[PDB]
Amino acid sequence: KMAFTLADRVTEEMLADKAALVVEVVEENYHDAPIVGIAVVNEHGRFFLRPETALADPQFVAWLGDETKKKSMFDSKRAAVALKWKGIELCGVSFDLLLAAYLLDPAQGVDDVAAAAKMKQYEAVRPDEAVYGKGAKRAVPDEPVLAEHLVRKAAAIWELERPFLDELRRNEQDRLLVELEQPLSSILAEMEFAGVKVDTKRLEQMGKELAEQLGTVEQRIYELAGQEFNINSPKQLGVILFEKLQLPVLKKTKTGYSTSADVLEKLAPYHEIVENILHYRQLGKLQSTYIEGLLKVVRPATKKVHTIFNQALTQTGRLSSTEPNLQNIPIRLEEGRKIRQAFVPSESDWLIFAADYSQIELRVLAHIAEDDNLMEAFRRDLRRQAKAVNYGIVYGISDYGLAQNLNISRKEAAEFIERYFESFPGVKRYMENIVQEAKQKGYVTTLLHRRRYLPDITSRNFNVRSFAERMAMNTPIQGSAADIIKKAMIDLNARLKEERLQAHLLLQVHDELILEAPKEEMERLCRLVPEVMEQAVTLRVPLKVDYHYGSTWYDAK
DNA sequence: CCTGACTCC
DNA sequence: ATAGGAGTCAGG
Ligand SMILES: Nc1ccn([C@H]2C[C@H](O)[C@@H](COP(=O)(O)OP(=O)(O)OP(=O)(O)O)O2)c(=O)n1
Ligand SMILES: Nc1ccn([C@H]2C[C@H](O)[C@@H](COP(=O)(O)OP(=O)(O)OP(=O)(O)O)O2)c(=O)n1
Ligand SMILES: [Mn+2]
Repeated sequence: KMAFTLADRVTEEMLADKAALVVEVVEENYHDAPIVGIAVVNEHGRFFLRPETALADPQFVAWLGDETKKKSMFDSKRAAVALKWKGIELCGVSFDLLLAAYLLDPAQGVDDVAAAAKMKQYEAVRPDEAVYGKGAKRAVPDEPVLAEHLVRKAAAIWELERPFLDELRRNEQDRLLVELEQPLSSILAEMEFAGVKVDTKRLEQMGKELAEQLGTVEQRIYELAGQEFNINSPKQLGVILFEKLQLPVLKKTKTGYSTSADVLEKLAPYHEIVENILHYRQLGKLQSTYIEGLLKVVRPATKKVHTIFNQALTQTGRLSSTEPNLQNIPIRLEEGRKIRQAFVPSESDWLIFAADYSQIELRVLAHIAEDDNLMEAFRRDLRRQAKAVNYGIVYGISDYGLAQNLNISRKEAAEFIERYFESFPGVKRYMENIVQEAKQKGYVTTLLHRRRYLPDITSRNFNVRSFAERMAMNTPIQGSAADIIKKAMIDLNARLKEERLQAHLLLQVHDELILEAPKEEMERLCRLVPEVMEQAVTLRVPLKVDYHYGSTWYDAK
């Protein structure tokens, strides 16, 4: 039904200057993962190649690394990184079907070729899950079955390129793919493969001291409670707090009494056990996640951790970070912040450099809402609890939420919101207009033409409709800020390279960039990094970047 | 596997 | 009813 050559050796007709290429890595975490199969589709035909054969072939390897030999792929970053671990360089990726699908509509959650193919009623390819199976049942099938699947995926990519590119052009999103997301993919691949070095000696010492403190807090809690119980079970905790100790029930969820941090905080005037419990649950998360969980994913020989930045997941155009997540390392409490002392440069006499956008989404909003008062404050170039309120309000917090938030009266909360929109009447207008626009069009868009569809926005159900309306208010701002830092990464890399600096990116944290570099390059970076980030886009307001460097991530403040 | 914790932006 | 976007963990 689909002819292909199950090849024993690489031939010339496989090395054309345009091809759909499949380099199959079946493990979800592709760092140092096996490549199980290769497929090439071009004008000359369809081929399957065994990886041990192809990857040890000097012409095939040469062809992968040749930028002028153009490849169309699905999830090229997965392939590029897996190939780096195999010591092979991949260049010339001209079309990425995953990223194409993602821009057309991030809600499809497209995560295999079959799911992208569905968008264009192309069905001559199976889903990966159907071929490999699930969980403990997962496995690479017999070679002829595997070969047909990889070929069918290459065929699908080969025939789907033009239809996807055609639709992107119609949406005015083709430049967003080719000039932004695709180049970013290569940059992210570099960061992931580079990894971040960890001071395991220090992290393990922190872990030993944390275990002692946990024990102390745990016993204190039992004493206060008059009983032992599992503090980490909201159910058992609920019984202690609301049945044994008879504290007021302020909130319930579908499964029982709430013990959220917000609720516990409000119960502080009733019993001191709630403050101990909050402390215990912080310490316990530090241990389970940022000591134990982090140590489990350190590569022992190099002491490096290699995250995967998911570039086609969030509904707003942000990245996410997994296994481990390096975008949520503690910072707000000194006790947790000390985890950052364990993230260190990968070479001696190198340093960590961290730069952060000031008030990014408020500046973006000022530009898009063209609010004179707000654009004014930033032209005059004018706290953690305040920041949360600022963003709360512009993004549609209610009087109830703000009151519960600042533990103030609802009346007072409602007044505050009213005066906030008086200080910034353009913002208010922008938010009423953007909702009406979303209702009329069925989607909202960002500065660089990223899109999010909101089919729920005219629901008759109040809850459903309201959530969609708040997405209409937030997505263009959060998403526009995502566009800006992404452009900034691309320009920064180019500027680092031409100036032949050794500095390279390690992490992006939504509106921060983290690099490491030889100590000699700090003065140069102090100028180069903020300049490029600030000049990424030009808005009606200024972009402002704060920066710091130090011996460890902790000290880069 | 889901829920409800803690963590970040 | 009750700002938005994320991931990992232990418990059940
Ligand atoms: N074919 C296109 C055209 C534009 N864009 C994206 C990337 C551009 O940086 C952004 C802005 O496009 P232009 O500045 O070229 O056009 P406008 O100035 O008119 O912007 P807009 O159409 O949003 O008003 O939109 C795109 O992805 N593909
Ligand atoms: N509670 C929060 C925190 C952050 N963000 C979003 C908006 C922020 O602008 C962006 C970046 O987070 P920051 O903490 O860096 O916020 P700022 O850039 O506004 O402040 P700063 O000047 O301190 O960097 O993420 C948000 O929506 N809600
Ligand atoms: Mn910032």
